[PDB]
Amino acid sequence: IDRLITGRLQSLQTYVTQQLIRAAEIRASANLAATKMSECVLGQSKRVD
Amino acid sequence: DSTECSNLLLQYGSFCTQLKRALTGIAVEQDKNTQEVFAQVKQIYKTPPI
Amino acid sequence: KFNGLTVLPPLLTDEMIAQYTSALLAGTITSGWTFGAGPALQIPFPMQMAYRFNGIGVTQNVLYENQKLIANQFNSAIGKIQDSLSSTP
Amino acid sequence: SYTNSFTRGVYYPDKVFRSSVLHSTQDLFLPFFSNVTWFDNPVLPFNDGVYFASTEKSNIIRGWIFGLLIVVVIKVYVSQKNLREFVFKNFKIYSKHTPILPQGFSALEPLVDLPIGINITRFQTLLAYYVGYLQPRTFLLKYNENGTITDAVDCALDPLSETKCTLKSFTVEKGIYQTSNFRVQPTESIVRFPNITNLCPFDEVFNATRFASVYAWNRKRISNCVADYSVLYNFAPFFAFKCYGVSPTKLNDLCFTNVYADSFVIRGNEVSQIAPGQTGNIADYNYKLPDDFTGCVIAWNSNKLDSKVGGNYNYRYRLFRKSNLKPFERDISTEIYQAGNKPCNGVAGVNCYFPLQSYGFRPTYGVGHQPYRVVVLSFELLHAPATVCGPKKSTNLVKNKCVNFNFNGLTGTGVLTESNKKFLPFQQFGRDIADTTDAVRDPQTLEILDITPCSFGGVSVITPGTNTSNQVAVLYQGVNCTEVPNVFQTRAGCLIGAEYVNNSYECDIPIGAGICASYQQSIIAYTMSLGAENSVAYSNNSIAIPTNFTISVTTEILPVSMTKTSVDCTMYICGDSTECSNLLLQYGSFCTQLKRALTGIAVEQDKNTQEVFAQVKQIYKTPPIKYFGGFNFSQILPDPSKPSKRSPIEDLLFNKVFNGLTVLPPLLTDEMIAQYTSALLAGTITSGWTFGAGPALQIPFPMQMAYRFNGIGVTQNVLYENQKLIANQFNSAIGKIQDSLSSTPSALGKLQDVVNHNAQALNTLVKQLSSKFGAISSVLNDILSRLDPEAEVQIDRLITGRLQSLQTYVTQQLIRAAEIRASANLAATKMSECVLGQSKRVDFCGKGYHLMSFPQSAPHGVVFLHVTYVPAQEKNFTTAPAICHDGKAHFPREGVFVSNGTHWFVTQRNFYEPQIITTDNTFVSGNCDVVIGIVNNTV
Amino acid sequence: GTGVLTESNKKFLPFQQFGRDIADTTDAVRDPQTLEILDITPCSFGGVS
Amino acid sequence: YSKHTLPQGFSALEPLVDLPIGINITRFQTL
Ligand SMILES: *[C@@H]1O[C@H](CO)[C@@H](O)[C@H](O)[C@H]1NC(C)=O
Repeated sequence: IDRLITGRLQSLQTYVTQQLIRAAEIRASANLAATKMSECVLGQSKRVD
Repeated sequence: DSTECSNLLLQYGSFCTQLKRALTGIAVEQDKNTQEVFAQVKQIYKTPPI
Repeated sequence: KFNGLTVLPPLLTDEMIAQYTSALLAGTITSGWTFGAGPALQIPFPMQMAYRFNGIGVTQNVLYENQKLIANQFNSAIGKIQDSLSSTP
Repeated sequence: SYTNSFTRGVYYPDKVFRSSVLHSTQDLFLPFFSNVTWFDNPVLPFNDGVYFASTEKSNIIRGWIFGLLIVVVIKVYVSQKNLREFVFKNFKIYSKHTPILPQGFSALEPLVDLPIGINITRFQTLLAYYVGYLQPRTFLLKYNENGTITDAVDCALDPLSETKCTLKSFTVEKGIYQTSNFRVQPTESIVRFPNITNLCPFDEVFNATRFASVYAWNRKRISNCVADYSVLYNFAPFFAFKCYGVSPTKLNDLCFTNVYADSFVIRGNEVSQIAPGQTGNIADYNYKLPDDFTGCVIAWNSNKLDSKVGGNYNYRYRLFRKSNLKPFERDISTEIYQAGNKPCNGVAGVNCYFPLQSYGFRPTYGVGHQPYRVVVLSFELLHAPATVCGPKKSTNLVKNKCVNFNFNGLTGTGVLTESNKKFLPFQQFGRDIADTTDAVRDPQTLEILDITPCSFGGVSVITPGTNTSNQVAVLYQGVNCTEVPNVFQTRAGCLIGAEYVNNSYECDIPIGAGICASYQQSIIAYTMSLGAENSVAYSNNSIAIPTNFTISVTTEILPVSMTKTSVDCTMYICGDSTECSNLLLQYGSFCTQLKRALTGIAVEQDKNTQEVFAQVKQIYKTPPIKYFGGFNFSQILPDPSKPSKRSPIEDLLFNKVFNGLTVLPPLLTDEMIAQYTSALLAGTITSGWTFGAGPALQIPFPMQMAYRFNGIGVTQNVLYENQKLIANQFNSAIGKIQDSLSSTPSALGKLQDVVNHNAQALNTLVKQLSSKFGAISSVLNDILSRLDPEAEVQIDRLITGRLQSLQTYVTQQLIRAAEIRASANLAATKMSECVLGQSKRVDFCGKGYHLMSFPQSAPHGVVFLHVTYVPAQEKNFTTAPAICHDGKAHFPREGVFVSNGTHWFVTQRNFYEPQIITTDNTFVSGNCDVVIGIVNNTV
Repeated sequence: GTGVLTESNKKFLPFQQFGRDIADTTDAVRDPQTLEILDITPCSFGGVS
Repeated sequence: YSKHTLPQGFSALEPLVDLPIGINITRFQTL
């Protein structure tokens, strides 16, 4: 039974670790959409591209 | 569906709590992420009838 | 649903996420840059645009003098967006 | 009678002196607020432990008799207003005596402990007395400085009590917490097997008009058939029924590949001979069973059915055989036997004999000589799949209720329900994507029934705050309200304890799916309000221009660094043990890589700190006389008496925020981080944008602003014309920030979060040391002491678990450092584009039009005070895009045409400064006809 | 254990033989002969650069 | 397994019968 638990606990840790890395990519895009909402939607940007 | 497995699992202890706190933080951020993108408005404005 | 795996619902409903976009879209049409830096102050939309041309180096004479053409090129451009997406790239 | 025990029955759990700590112990304790019989001395039970107590004034109760006797002796071993409380667990005798069941907390000191060595189940008091029963519970216990258990919380008594144990505190802040999980429990157990009988033909062998004679004992092979052995057992009149191979009741559930039913008729005396390893005439020459034979032998009298008055002479037995017969072997030969020489032919004689002499059967013959037909079932197993496998009776299917279900070999627990799926005739079970059984066909009725998971989910407790109230509301996430055992249903789940209110407000504790909760004397739930509606007066010709404004100081806290930690993996994984260190070296690479990753995190923390603060080149200083146009920076500039140059706002921010494991100090001291801030502040005050772009030039502060006004589209005249109003609006705004950050919100939440996250991670790391990981014990010394080669394997188990604990820590710190690098990267961009220049990025450096910003050093980050210009006091006017004079459009070089009803004026956009229209402010470009909205005026 | 024994200001209750800090590490022992609390502190360890 | 319908078509064969012979067979013949 312990062997199954060690594998299952590792699989949950790999999922949680991967979701934290994926959450950081979405946090960066949410942060750019928040900057784009303020400087494109709420004002005209002079930044290029 | 196994009480026998559950008794053995408690020996690790911190593993289940750490996973739930980590997943709970991801969940709260997902809500903060959508309130920074779209709650940039203090009041709900409406377009005119014509 | 699953072996312990649940999907917790988003706090902001798709209708609430869609009235935020509508207010963001009506403060912009009615006032302009104004609703983000203080109380939202009204200006006619052809006028908000004349200020946005003045702010990219072109001058105000160009929008009033080409208002219908800029408005029609603008309307036609908005139409293709749905068609390109519906056709699907 | 019955009484309620109020927080009574707590005892010191062990002899450890723990000081000023809240420690959670899982042990047998009296459930808080339980039932306590009251008194009179009947004998009572001792199921586990008893909280006997005896309120008394005259010492009338003098002993407890347990079966041990205590009266002063404790024999079984002999030893040396009232409220005598005595917990007993088997036989520790924790006890306390207090002068006054009363409502108070009195932990029981373990005054007496005894090595009795016996089992006690009952007891009596030798003579008010109250008896309560101890039950396994988890309790969080609060020790004071003197090591005494002042207070405790039971984690099953209430939803709040579980929340307090989860947070390991006696105080809970307002919010939704996931205390535990909810599971519906199976109501019953259903076993089902196929309806088809597949009846074996035992009927045609056990009873038939005629039976086989012993010499040709008949054998019938029985297979591919279910059989009910108990049908033979129920009558129970058999002379024998002895089952040598296995128990008679046990036969039905067993599976055997083939059962061989051999039937013969033998006289009563010889029924005993047909047994494994039995020797006699009919068990030697004819049918013989081996020592290893497995089967059940059944026999019954038959004087009427078989015997006849004339004399039945049609059964015949083998009385002379030359050679003994091997087990389960039959010989049908009539070959004359003849022990002896003189060749006897096929014709019998002096020693030659028919080897098949005759049984004579008659009715008058006494029991033991009358015919007793017998069967010798011989169940057997072969490597091929067994067929002869009797089925269980089965139980009626229960539908729509969670049940434990076993069908044709498939075991699962679920709610059985009707299914519209049509399985192909061969198909039995159905399986969804992810390989889970999701359908089944009942073996007896051949109909498709779905299998659905029993309700399960999360229990989250909505608390207004222990300080505000002890009332709580519970959300069962993803459960229909019908299955939970006022009550409301949301897409989040079923909410109990909160009543829905139609009126809408701002969110307090988010519940989910659009619905929030709060505390009114009660707890109300509602649809969150995104905000108050505000239709703008959109129109073809109408403008709004701001006639006055506000100077607003706003505060943003951005983290810039995290704690530099260093771990000695040998001290953490092993620690003062020579043998463990050798085993750790076997992997070798892990320790250096863990140390290298942690060194990289630490060096980055210094770069993160010096990319934000070290933006100035020389240490700028402020002038002796601080008159800056009336602007008062005393709140921002350094004060010498304070804990360094720490300013008064910096002083408030600073006040408001092992074993293997170290902390390395930051290279830049808090005093240097304050000197860097002072130089960044000193140049901005007496130079402006200049210090960042080259040599730091000088302009007076009233003249640095008026050039920060020009950036936001406001003419210079506004600051020079209205200097003192702006200076006081600025001084008051700076004054409120000390008060607003003073305690109004969790301002320094972002910086305190970083301290909290790091501490919780180190605490998990130290606690993970306690986990066994499946070895005999966590302590290395004990594993080494208990075992001799055997110990090395168990130590290896701990090293693997502890290395995984350290590996998880470094991986999490690398992910945490990435967020601090991103915060340090934005903090560095805010220093350059705000402190060292004025940003035109919208809502980058303050909400409003940026005028300036000031850096303040908080403990592990920076706080920026962003001065911004907010327009105010709007008035509405009429706007025409161009004013037509002399047939020429006259748009204005900078300004918006506006009208006070009759007169027409050009105005600055963000301030109402009306001016008459003349060619200097107006540019002519075109003809009157093309423009739409042109008005007629003189310029 | 290996450690440094020092005089203690802690007042152990009469039945309490040992003391533990947060993290459950023995921090104090009441000496058996004189019934007086003697603290335990680990000997010096640190990084060398 | 068997089916009744060489054509270029796909027809999976349902399990007609399973026999508990328990003996190895390495040769086939037809009548
Ligand atoms: C024969 O045996 C079967 C099984 O015990 C029993 O049910 C049945 O009644 C018997 N029939 C006769 C004719 O003895």
